[PDB]
Amino acid sequence: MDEDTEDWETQLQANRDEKDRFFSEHRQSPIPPEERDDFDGLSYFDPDPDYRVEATVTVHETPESVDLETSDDRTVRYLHVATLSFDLDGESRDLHAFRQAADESRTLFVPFRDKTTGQQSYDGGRYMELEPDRDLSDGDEITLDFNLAYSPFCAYSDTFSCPLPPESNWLETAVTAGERTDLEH
Repeated sequence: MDEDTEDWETQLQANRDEKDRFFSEHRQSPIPPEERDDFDGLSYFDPDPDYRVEATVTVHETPESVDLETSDDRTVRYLHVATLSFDLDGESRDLHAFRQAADESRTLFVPFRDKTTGQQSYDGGRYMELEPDRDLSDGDEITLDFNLAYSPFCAYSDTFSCPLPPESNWLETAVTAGERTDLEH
């Protein structure tokens, strides 16, 4: 574990830092004027290896059109290129990996709606983004860090039409890692 996980920390000190300034410098803060009045940051779970899981990539050769959110006050069509099957909470869970049109910036966007959605966290789901070492094909593996699941633009700003996640990525388990986010302030 320690061999790949020290490298997971190498990518992570850069990860949390570049994602933070994606929400601050790249795009202006999606966190409401009301919310960020007391709070300041991309709502972030603290690095937890138990919510760092391993999944087998199942790549679909003919991708369907799935509307998900972007960082540009907009909603954009993604293509269903993969499904990531892993173990979590005593059974095999699956999360579908999409990318807008013909992405090669490694930017895989996976939604997962769990038990903390609208309870221990804000409603809409928990949204997670992977950028692997390479491009994934049927048979590859990929690491799903739910402990790095980001604050979605939709759940914070109602001016974003919220993504449309398939029934298959709805997880019947709680993802509690690091700090939470109190929607009921």
